[PDB]
Amino acid sequence: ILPDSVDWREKGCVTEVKYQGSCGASWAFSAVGALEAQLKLKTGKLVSLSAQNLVDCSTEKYGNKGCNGGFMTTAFQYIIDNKGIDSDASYPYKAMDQKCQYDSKYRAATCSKYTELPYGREDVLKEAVANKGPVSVGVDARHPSFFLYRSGVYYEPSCTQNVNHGVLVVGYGDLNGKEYWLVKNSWGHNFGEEGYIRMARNKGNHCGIASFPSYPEILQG
Ligand SMILES: O=C(CO)N1CCc2c(c(-c3ccc(C(F)(F)F)c(SCCN4CCC(F)CC4)c3)nn2C[C@@H](O)CN2CCCCC2)C1
Repeated sequence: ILPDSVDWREKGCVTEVKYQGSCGASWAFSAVGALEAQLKLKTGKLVSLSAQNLVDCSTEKYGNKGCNGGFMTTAFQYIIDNKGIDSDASYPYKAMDQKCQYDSKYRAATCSKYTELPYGREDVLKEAVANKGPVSVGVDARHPSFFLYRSGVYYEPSCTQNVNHGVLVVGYGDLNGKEYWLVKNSWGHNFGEEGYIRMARNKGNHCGIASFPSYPEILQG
């Protein structure tokens, strides 16, 4: 049995919406966002983590291509391997590819492990969002209705399950019979609902929302 509604913002576990700009780094924002919530849960402090650290440093060895795209899973693996990720304040976002400038002096989080969830299992995604925290996912955002979304529960008939844009599921709910996922985007505050989009839930893995979910953990010790 799971709660009907979850919103991790209400628990102080979600940083401000970021603005990725011309750099295709949504995969990096998806990853730091999920890790930011685990960090808050563990330490009580809400700290933006460095998406730029991932763009510059979680590169070819991790199958990623910086501003040309990447994976949250291998972003997490880089953080594990690196034994750290810097704070965003110490290593801020420039929306461009740069040399890796990681400096452990400003490490703001670690990552013990990450977990991947089954493709298309929206019931499994729901349990993880409720019991673990915000979950990194990909969505199919290659539709003008996505770029032009303003408000409400987003449903795009021509959406597919093949994902191309990283986002953060920070909750879910039901608005008078329309079930939705609460999704943090990285297109700044003027996109959608103060930078968030509520996306149709339990509608056959709509827009691939549960195609590739993953979440990191920071274990005691
Ligand atoms: O959607 C479908 C089919 O339904 N995909 C085909 C299979 C697939 C897809 C994704 C996936 C998940 C999240 C995101 C996003 F959130 F960022 F948006 C994306 S965006 C595409 C990211 N890409 C762009 C070109 C390159 F720069 C490499 C990164 C894709 N993961 N996987 C599974 C594996 O292939 C992952 N791989 C396993 C071996 C080790 C490395 C990771 C896309």
